[PDB]
Order: sequence, then structure tokens, then C-alpha cells
Amino acid sequence: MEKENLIIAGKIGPEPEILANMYKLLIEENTSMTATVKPNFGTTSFLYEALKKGDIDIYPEFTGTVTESLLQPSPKVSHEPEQVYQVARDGIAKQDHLAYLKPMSYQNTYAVAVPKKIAQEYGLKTISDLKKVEGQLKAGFTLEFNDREDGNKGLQSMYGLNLNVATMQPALRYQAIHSGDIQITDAYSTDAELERYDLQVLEDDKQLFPPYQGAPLMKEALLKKHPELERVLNTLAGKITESQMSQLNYQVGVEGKSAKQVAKEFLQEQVC
Ligand SMILES: C[N+](C)(C)[C@@H](Cc1c[nH]c(=S)[nH]1)C(=O)O
Repeated sequence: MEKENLIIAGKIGPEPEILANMYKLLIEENTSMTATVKPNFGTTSFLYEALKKGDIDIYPEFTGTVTESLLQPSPKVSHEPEQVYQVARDGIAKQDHLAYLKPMSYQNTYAVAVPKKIAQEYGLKTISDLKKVEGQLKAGFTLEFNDREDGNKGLQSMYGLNLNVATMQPALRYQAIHSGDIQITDAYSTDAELERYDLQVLEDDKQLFPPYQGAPLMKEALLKKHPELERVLNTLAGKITESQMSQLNYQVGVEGKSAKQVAKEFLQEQVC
């Protein structure tokens, strides 16, 4: 009786924890394997390096993050989600022999956000509009967003924006923008905090941000050993809407429910 245990990790926050718990539930129900979820395991580069080193077995990675952060050189991608997925999938298999399974439906993009009041007061609708006020407002951005070419380096290069940026921890940036310590932050578009704190996402008028859909990323060797993982995890391929994920994020991060329970009830009610 081979009862291999898979280590399923997530980036920071309730959403990767929810996803990792969905993977665990699906794997334990439909395979002979068990899984352990590692919440808040780290940021993108750490999940990626841990995956390549074998320290974790699966994590949810996002299509535009594969092409921008993980592929070297980074290919030039369009705004069509399925083509970006194919670029990410083919590229990461060739580069790192990682198998990137089929993406979920929802997009979770970086989103430059300001309080509604600020957008109204300063006449902000687009990211380009921030040039109007870059000497007046303060931004608080995660370090990873600051480090990424599709993040603050891209605000600089694509938009010529020179924001006054405080580097922030992921879990502290929304309280900072809600309290007025900052007026700009790098939201994730499925974060529950956008609605909870009456924040407005500025339109990405120059299309800095690629599409970002999540999907399981694992070593090709793991899929070869356990080919059933493809069918089992692709249960979620093309499922989960933006509104659905944002509500799950609300349940875990705002209402404090366990990610396992929230994941289980969603799968029971909406997928299986
Ligand atoms: C979903 N997302 C917005 C495209 C980001 C979110 C993220 C980046 N780093 C951490 S931690 N989370 C990503 O996963 O690359």
C-alpha cells in the first residue's frame, strides 16, 4: 500500500491556501495519496525554487507570472489568456521540466488600487492618471511587485511612473491604504479587501499586466509517477469565477473560516 504524501504549498494569503486545500481534497478523495498543505509558504521565487528542488510537490502558479517571472528570457505575450497559458506551459516544460496543468477560469491580476475617495478627489481612472499626482500620493507595494518587470519596474518603464513607494508586507498593505498611511497599493483583483475597503482599481490603460490564471505546477517527474494527478486536478480547469474566488477569500480572510472547510464546501456545492 503506497501512501505517498504530497507537499502542496501556496504563496502568501488566503487564496493559495484555499487552492492548495482544494488540491489536497481532490487528491485524497480520488487517489491513493495524501497531501499536506503548507500555507503562506513564501513568495513566487521561493515556491518555484522549492518546487524545482523537490522540497514541495505542487503549488498554484499563475500564467503571466510564469511568463514574466519564471521564464528566462521572458517571452513577449499577448493579452489572450489561453495563448499566454500555452506559452507558459510549453516554456516551463522546456526550461525546467515542470508540468503546468490547465488553468482555472478566473483572472487574478495585479491591480493598482486607490480608495474611491482618492480617485474622485484626484481624478484618477487609469494608471496613466497617476502621473498627475505622483508627487502627491504615497504608494505601498509588496517587495515582489517592486522587484517585478510586470510590477513597479513596469510602472516605471511602460508608464514612466516614478511613484513614491514604501515597500510593504503583503498582509499589511490593505490596512495601510484603509488607514491613509498610503493612497496606492498593488492589489490582487480577487482580494476581498478591494470591496471591503471601497477601493477602486485603476484601469491598466497601457496593458502592462499580462493575463494571470492559476493552475497546478509540478515536476514532470511527479506527473509521470502519478499520471492520475492530471485528470484529478484538472477537475478545476476552466472553473471558479472571479466572484466565486473573491467570496472564498472573504470567508477565509475576513470571516476567519478555515481554508480546508471553505475549500471543501465549495467543491461539494459547485464543482463535484
Ligand atoms: C496572483 N498574482 C496577482 C498574479 C500574483 C500574487 C502574488 C505574488 N506574490 C505573492 S506572495 N502573491 C502571483 O501569484 O504572481
